[PDB]
Amino acid sequence: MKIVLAYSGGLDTSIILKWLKETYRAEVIAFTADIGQGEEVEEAREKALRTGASKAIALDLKEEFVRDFVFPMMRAGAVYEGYYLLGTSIARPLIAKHLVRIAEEEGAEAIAHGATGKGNDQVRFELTAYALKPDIKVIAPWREWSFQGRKEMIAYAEAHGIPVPPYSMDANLLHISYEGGVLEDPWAEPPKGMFRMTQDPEEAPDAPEYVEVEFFEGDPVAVNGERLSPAALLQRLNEIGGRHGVGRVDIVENRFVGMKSRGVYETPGGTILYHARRAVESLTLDREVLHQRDMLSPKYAELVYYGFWYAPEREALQAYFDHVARSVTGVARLKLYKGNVYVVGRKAPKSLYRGYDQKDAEGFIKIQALRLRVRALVER
Amino acid sequence: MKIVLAYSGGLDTSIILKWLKETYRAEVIAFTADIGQGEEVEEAREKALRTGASKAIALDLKEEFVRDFVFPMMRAGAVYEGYYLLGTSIARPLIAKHLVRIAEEEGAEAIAHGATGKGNDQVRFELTAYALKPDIKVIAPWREWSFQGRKEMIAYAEAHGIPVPPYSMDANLLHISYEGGVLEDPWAEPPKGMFRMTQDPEEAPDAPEYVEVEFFEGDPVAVNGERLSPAALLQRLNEIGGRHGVGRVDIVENRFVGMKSRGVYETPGGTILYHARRAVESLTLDREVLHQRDMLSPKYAELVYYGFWYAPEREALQAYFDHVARSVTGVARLKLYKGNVYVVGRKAPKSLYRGYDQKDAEGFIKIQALRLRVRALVER
Amino acid sequence: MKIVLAYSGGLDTSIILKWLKETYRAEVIAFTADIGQGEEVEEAREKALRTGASKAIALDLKEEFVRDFVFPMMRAGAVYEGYYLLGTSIARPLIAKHLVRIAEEEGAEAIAHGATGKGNDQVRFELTAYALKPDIKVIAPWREWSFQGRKEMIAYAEAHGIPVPPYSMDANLLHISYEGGVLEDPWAEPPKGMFRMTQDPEEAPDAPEYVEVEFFEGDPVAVNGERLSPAALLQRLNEIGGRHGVGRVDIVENRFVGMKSRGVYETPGGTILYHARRAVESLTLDREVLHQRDMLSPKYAELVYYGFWYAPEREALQAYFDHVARSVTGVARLKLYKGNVYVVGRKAPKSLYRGYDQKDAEGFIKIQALRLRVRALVER
Amino acid sequence: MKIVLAYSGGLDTSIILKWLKETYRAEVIAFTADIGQGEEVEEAREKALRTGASKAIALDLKEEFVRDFVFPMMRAGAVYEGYYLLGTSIARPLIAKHLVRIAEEEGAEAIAHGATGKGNDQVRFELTAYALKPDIKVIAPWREWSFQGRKEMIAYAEAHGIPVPPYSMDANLLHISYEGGVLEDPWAEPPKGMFRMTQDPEEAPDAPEYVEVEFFEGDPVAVNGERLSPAALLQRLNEIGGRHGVGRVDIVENRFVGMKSRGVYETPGGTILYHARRAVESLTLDREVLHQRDMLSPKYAELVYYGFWYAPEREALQAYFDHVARSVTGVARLKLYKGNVYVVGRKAPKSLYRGYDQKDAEGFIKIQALRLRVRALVER
Ligand SMILES: Nc1ncnc2c1ncn2[C@@H]1O[C@H](COP(=O)(O)OP(=O)(O)OP(=O)(O)O)[C@@H](O)[C@H]1O
Ligand SMILES: Nc1ncnc2c1ncn2[C@@H]1O[C@H](COP(=O)(O)OP(=O)(O)OP(=O)(O)O)[C@@H](O)[C@H]1O
Ligand SMILES: Nc1ncnc2c1ncn2[C@@H]1O[C@H](COP(=O)(O)OP(=O)(O)OP(=O)(O)O)[C@@H](O)[C@H]1O
Ligand SMILES: Nc1ncnc2c1ncn2[C@@H]1O[C@H](COP(=O)(O)OP(=O)(O)OP(=O)(O)O)[C@@H](O)[C@H]1O
Ligand SMILES: NC(=O)NCCC[C@H](N)C(=O)O
Ligand SMILES: NC(=O)NCCC[C@H](N)C(=O)O
Ligand SMILES: NC(=O)NCCC[C@H](N)C(=O)O
Ligand SMILES: NC(=O)NCCC[C@H](N)C(=O)O
Repeated sequence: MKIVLAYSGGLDTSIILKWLKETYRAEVIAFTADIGQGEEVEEAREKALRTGASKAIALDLKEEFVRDFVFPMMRAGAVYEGYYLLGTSIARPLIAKHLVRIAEEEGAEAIAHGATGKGNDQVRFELTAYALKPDIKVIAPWREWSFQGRKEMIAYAEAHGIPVPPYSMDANLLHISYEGGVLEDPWAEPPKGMFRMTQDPEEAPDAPEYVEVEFFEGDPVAVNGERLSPAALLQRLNEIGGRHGVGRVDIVENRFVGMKSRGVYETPGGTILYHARRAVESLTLDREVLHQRDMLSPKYAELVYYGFWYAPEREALQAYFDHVARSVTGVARLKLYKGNVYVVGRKAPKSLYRGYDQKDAEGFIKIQALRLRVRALVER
Repeated sequence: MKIVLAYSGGLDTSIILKWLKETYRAEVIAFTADIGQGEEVEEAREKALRTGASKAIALDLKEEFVRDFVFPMMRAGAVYEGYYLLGTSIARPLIAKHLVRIAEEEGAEAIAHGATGKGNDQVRFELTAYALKPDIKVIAPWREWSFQGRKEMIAYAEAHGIPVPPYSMDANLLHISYEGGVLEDPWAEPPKGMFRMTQDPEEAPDAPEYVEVEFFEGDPVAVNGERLSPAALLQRLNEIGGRHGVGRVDIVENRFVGMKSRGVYETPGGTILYHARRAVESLTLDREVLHQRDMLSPKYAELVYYGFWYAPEREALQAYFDHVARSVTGVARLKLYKGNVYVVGRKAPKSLYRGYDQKDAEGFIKIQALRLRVRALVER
Repeated sequence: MKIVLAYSGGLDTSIILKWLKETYRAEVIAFTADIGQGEEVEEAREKALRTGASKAIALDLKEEFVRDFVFPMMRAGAVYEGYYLLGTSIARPLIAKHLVRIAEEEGAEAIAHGATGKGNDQVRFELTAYALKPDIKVIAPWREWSFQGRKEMIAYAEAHGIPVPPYSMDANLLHISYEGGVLEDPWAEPPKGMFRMTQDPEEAPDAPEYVEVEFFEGDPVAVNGERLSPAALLQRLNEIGGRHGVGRVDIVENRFVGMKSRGVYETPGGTILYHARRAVESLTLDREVLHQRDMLSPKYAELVYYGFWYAPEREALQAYFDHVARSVTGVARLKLYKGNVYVVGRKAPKSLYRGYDQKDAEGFIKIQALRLRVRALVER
Repeated sequence: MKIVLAYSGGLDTSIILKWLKETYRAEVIAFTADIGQGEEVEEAREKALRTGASKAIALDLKEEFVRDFVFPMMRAGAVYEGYYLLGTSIARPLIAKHLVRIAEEEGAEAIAHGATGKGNDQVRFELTAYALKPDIKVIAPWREWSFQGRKEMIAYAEAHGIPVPPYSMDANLLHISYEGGVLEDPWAEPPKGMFRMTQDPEEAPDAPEYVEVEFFEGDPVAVNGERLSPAALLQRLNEIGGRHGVGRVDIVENRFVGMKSRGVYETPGGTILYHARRAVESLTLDREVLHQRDMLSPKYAELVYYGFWYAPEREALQAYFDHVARSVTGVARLKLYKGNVYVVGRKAPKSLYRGYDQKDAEGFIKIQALRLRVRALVER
């Protein structure tokens, strides 16, 4: 029996790698993906072999991540419950996509991951796994094992000889998520010095910085005049935005599994792109088209959040969003200053921003008022 | 004949007052409403009697404004095209309401306003008027007079003897709007020194300032532990937020009367209220209720923007929003720092934030995955 | 230990009654509700005692059913996937509501039902049970026992002295549902003679029959001038509509558990009410209100279909629908002929059916066209 | 000056042809389109010449009408206010599209139509005209001339040699609309013998007729195994459906010009297609996709009704609808009987109508119920 494990290289997925061998007595193919977490994946790969993997694979997926997941999602203007830019949500589908690919390649009947039974990630990994390969089997150790505590796990790690040691965090090219630990108290401000991707505003440059982003057909293609690949462009904007401490949000969100959760996120580049896109949309999108698109954005967002990426509903909405986004061509000029991003200008080759006279407006008004007057009259 | 004129005490409404007497040779009742424009409305009222007003009326409407218009709208989470908090939009209905009432009290056959024939305001004034009194006669001088240019208009004023004097402004308790003139070029950053209600971010306190807002069944009832009437509360928050440069928006919006327009808005208190409300909602609203409310907010927003306040569709949606808002009770703790508003804490007496067995998750996932698996299998 | 069992009197629930006694060594309190199934509930209540219940309860819940469940649902214009009037769906919450109440009165820690683990009803029963009493225990034998087929179940029943008597059925005052067996092949027309509540259209009266239905504030209060209570009103319309073969539907629907199912439904009275309601709405509801309402109806229908009746989302939407329905006052006149229902007339005290001239229309047109013209000019 | 007139051949457009020549001192190019009104278009073309047209064009647009307007609309499941299949609405854009093309080829600066200044058609003609050719000049005689009565118009007609001859009618391949006159009283049943496209159910065959409709990729491509072009197919279904009196609707609709009107429509073929489509969709569309699609259909319907065909909103939604519709491939089997259309069967090559055990179902319920249980416990 072979099991392809989504291995990140930490203590848990290492314990899980051992656990899978003892519990199933199968070969465990470890897979580590580079999506910008800031770790050297080749290390995790070698640690995977050391830990017992029969085969470890490491792939650089930054470009695929931004090009085929982050960008399509951004075109839709996806935002979960007012503030979440879905940094972790869009990454999972990519990983799962590879786990199943590798499994079909290695002749592995199952895949495994270390997401807990209480979170959203388990749903994301599995819904995409089953959607891509219905016959695939999934193993989620967190839902199957007996450990009754952190302590038991560390011990178990030593029993097997695995290197060992306030909040949990997930980091990739789009953002860094922080939650759990002291963050569980919604009334408690995140601890000083917690953020890693964005410099702290109180320490950000005293002078504003200006940045311009060019969009071609729904996707950002250049920064300050320099053409950049999708992954390179996201990186560039994280640097510029991070320096100014841009893209910080603190929210209590609704998980798909049923309960609320306190989350803190930093999305510098993505936050710049969010506003840059709308700034350009303000000149290139028709009024009614925009209004309809914005009322659908929330649904698309919850789809992505729940894990329905490789689902027909999301791909259907995607057809609408891409169609609208095809017109988003132009440039946004933004001003960054201590945690804040201010749009200060925008231009577009086909801006709709430049017919009728005074009388016309009066007729428009009369026709629009008709039903309200009949209403009042009837209420007589 | 009698004509009730929404008189703001400015050049144009003064010109309009003379134009009304000279043209219709009717009795002109001037009406100035104090909605927080920061003008000694009493001056306006005297200046009107001194401009030919057969009777001038001034009313302090700050409380009614915030209580009967701003709060119901905030309760719904109204945001036009992603950034506009509708500062000017919700104020017009209030004015037209009184215009019509006064007209009925003074036995006047018609009312008048000085909104131009190219804007949204004329629609807001007139839809309100027609909805409240279908038989009302409306006179919009900007659509009826021959004046071309202001050089001309200045002449006419100087003529009848009427005091005479970069962008246009509209101010009230909720915000200050800037548009036109130097603002018409979408690529041009607004001019240094334009903002009046907010302190320039760069000139804002070097130390962050925390503020708490208490909501009771949808509405803000206190700040930093001090109970404050609707108007006093918005005022208090404008002061606190203004000093930090909070609530600045720069957008190119879609007008109802035809095309696009570049607008700049500062809504310090409202911006704080927007984030505070959502912070309290994150603990008191059900997931599915929230996702539905947010998908309807945009529609409510354009209704307000277009001028459909006293309209059946808006009042119907209001029933949905008021129902949901009734549960929003708690306190939000926010951190203000150089133009930004950060939520750092929230609490609620009836918080839904805390029967959970992880294996249940797997069953949840399998059922959710079914339709996806069938789909893939059929794709064979 | 006591268990409140939803006992319908058939073979399965009788077998379930025995099963629960032995399996849980619990005292079983049977509950049978009269919701218009057309059976003598008292005979079910007696059989329960014969079968072993420590107590048997039987209540006439037809009035509460139509008044507190069917009527509120109809006000919403609820239709699942274009045709399903939700006859079985809105009935389930009412049964469960009583199980929990009785359980509360008898000091029972659990409730049980005979819905299978493959369909929608189990979800409905339990979601309402959990929502009304969060700590109640539920027992669904179909998900807990291991019978390997009817054969074995008959034997089990015979063993306990439980009398043992092409498709499945569910009937109540709203409709009769048929599915399973012969009906599983979606390409096969239902067998002749299957329908019970409605006359075969080919056998309906050669003369059409006119009927008038009066609505007061969103609810039907009279038929042909005779004031009738909710339950009696549905009954009357079932008679009149049934005699003409009205209300027959044949569809393949999407289940909440994840698959597709072929269902046939007859809803004579409800189908007449559906068209009668819209007929009265056509004179009493505002255009924009109606359009917003119809776009929310489907969401509401799926909530009902899924089982989220006692859920905050459904209650919220209800506030909107009720607000709108309050204007539906008037009379609908329909013509019934061989399977079809034809609206033939309508009237209302506050009808909005019968303030501008031709010139006004041109202005309306010019303004609505502006954005379209700009778009075309930019396309050049 | 050259004016391209939408010439129907009747009295008013003949009067208009003369009116235009003398009023604008221009030559008139008459355009008559055959869209299935059951008229001899060449007779209208020749009558135009006799009336003074400098050139008369007559085109058979039946295939284009159904292929490029009706089908796209049906693919979206478009239905206005519950019953209107938009028979007249989708035909208007097609007419105007040709008026603009002819004006362009003929060097005409303007186009003219005979729609009155108080209806919906004027908006449809002009919105598409301006959208396709922004600088085109539109002349609508009804909003411009001074005729003050029918009598004066007849005298004018006779003066110019134009031959002169209960409700009004509009007929094309999709339907026949009836409104005005005796039909203006919403409480009055339409007069006997009014219908023309459909036989009265009272006179329809005693034997029901089965009909099969094959859908390829969202569009109907065959009837009873016979491959038919769009127009030939709609025609065929009108014959079959008409013989059975199928597709009659009687509604009071909300006009775009702000008021209500009583309309009676017979859409035999379109009605069969409506149900046929949903029958095939019941096996080919995913649950979530269908639900989203049905919530957007009404919006698309109002767009078509108001006249926003060649508009960005409609084309953006169309991208969504066409995406979904692409999966609609299969055959629908319906039973026609005295006014009714019954779906009795459906099949599809990629039917999603054929993965979990009861245990899975329990986990699903538990998770789905969590938030509801938390809500209940909090309410205490
Ligand atoms: N870079 C990555 N490559 C492959 N799989 C990953 C990666 N990041 C996360 N995952 C998958 O997501 C699941 C993990 O979660 P989280 O990201 O919450 O784990 P950790 O607890 O942060 O890391 P570790 O489990 O290694 O200690 C993992 O068990 C793994 O299957
Ligand atoms: N406080 C107020 N009371 C009554 N009417 C007002 C008030 N503020 C604005 N209005 C109405 O709105 C129309 C004005 O717009 P705006 O406020 O944009 O006008 P202005 O052109 O800035 O001022 P003015 O017309 O006095 O020179 C006015 O002409 C007036 O009829
Ligand atoms: N009138 C009713 N009163 C109480 N519970 C009912 C009633 N009708 C249905 N139920 C509940 O719904 C579950 C049943 O489903 P259905 O109605 O599909 O069952 P059956 O299989 O038709 O009947 P039986 O279980 O008696 O053989 C039942 O087992 C019962 O728990
Ligand atoms: N088949 C057609 N070809 C060209 N234009 C048409 C056609 N049908 C309708 N129209 C246009 O739509 C406008 C008409 O409406 P309607 O069809 O309601 O007019 P009528 O009143 O029936 O005909 P007439 O104007 O000849 O008296 C017409 O005046 C004409 O300009
Ligand atoms: N620190 C974390 O483990 N966060 C992972 C992302 C969780 C986030 N609330 C999400 O659902 O996307
Ligand atoms: N500065 C102004 O005169 N603003 C008037 C209000 C315009 C604003 N864009 C609105 O439509 O509400
Ligand atoms: N005959 C039946 O067993 N039907 C029970 C109701 C099923 C129906 N399709 C529903 O889901 O409500
Ligand atoms: N008989 C007619 O003149 N009807 C033309 C169609 C009008 C219909 N109410 C519509 O607006 O589509």
